[PDB]
Amino acid sequence: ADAQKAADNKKPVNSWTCEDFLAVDESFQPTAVGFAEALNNKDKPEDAVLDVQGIATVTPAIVQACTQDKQANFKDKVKGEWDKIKKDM
Amino acid sequence: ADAQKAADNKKPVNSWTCEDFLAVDESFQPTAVGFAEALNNKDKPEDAVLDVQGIATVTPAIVQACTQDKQANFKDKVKGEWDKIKKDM
Repeated sequence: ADAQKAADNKKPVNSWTCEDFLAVDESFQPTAVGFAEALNNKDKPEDAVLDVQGIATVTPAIVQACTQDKQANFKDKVKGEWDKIKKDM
Repeated sequence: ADAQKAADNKKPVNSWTCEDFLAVDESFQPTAVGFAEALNNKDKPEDAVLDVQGIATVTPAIVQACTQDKQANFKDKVKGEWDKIKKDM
């Protein structure tokens, strides 16, 4: 859809900085991390059962972390926050 | 994530019911439509920028509709509200 963020397909989740994560409401920021990872772990929704606890644990990570660095690169924020959650051990 | 929706015989969004759409929090209710209709329109997130305005339009439809008809299959209910949104015109 076009009446959001900037435009349909012009600043996508593999082409723009973390400032574009703060354009989205709290209602759909968990969906913003959702789409970038959902499409990364299956091609079609025949294997979609949702990843609720993952999304709900990771929501307060990218939400803050994209305000910590608006100029941070695409996808590296979801990777870096998942690393802070698991890989930090 | 381990603490959520562990599968039995594979019961994805194409089998999963609206009664359990009420069990996930309001913060992540749009994430479920963002894991069905998100995948089916493409393959990968390389061109995605979220369907935010579409998801925000379609959320209050499915949120009420999953209480109206708890026993519906979720993939049929997202189609049902998309029809009532678009096809009704």
